[PDB]
Amino acid sequence: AVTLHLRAETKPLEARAALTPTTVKKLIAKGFKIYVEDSPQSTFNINEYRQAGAIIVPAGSWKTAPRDRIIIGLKEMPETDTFPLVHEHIQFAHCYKDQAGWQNVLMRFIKGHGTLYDLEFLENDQGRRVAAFGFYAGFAGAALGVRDWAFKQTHSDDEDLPAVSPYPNEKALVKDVTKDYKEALATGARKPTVLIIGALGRCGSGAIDLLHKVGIPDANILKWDIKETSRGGPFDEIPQADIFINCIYLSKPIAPFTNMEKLNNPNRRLRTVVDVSADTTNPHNPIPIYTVATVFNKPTVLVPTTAGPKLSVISIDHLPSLLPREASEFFSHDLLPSLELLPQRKTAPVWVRAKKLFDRHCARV
Ligand SMILES: [Cl-]
Repeated sequence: AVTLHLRAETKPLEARAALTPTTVKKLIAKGFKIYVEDSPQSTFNINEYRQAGAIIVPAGSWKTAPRDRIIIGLKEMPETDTFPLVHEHIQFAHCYKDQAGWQNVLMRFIKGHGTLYDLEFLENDQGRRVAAFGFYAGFAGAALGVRDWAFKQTHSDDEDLPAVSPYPNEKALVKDVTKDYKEALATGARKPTVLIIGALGRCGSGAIDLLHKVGIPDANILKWDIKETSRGGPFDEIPQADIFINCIYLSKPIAPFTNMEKLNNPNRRLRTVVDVSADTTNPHNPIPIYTVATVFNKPTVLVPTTAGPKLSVISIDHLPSLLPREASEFFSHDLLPSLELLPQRKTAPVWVRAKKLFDRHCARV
């Protein structure tokens, strides 16, 4: 009783998809019609979707598609786009936390009589999120953090970690990170110590999984969460570690985790910071040592220390897209039960809750 239309992503280098060929096949089995746009960015090719029974359509064709098709994507639509949104949309819209230009995003849905079901806010009957990317954010963050630390062992300070492509599968990711790590150890480098803030969550678990798989001793991983951070910063353990991975989004006017003063020290060991939570619009950033959101084509940015060894930050805001196939498979799978409830969305609590939130926020405009 439902037509879904998989929108081609346009955010630069975003390789994930909201529906995978496997989830498309499962949906067609439950009676759905599924259109899939031919996406040059997607880690999945159109042959895979055709074999799943998708009808292949051109990139950007959603914007003239019949009003009854549910348009599904992951990330935001072009900043340059300004036309009424007439469809029911399933997407991350990032317009419910007073983000810059949120009113203009909503005034497209309002003008067109469209609906937004925001992926970020889809919840079960116990208030738990139905599908989220945190594990693969941590996993990809750790992968880049280890390659950065490694690079600093094997290369001069006048070179930076090169552009990276998303890995086509986990085996590829692990092969790459492992090779760099083993080459770093072959320079005589001490095996790194890795401090994780938010170790117990999805992101933390992801980071920990990567670090084990690439052969970093677990005795070398300092696992911090609420128990430890509640003490209040700045923490000496951060500059003392080789690598620091943050999984916690915090914006309270509290003491920072570290700062430039603590980092400016010839005795600092810290080489690499991965802020998985990084958001350059954060008014009270607990890691105030960067102003840039780095990207896959330029994944690290120098921390402008005045003492100590070269320090870099990784602040990519779409880390799961470094392992787009696995990240999309797990996310789409977790989302599937709710997706299967779409025929009866006027009564299904998951979708009802989400429609009311859109209503609640449209009233705020
Ligand atoms: Cl193929």
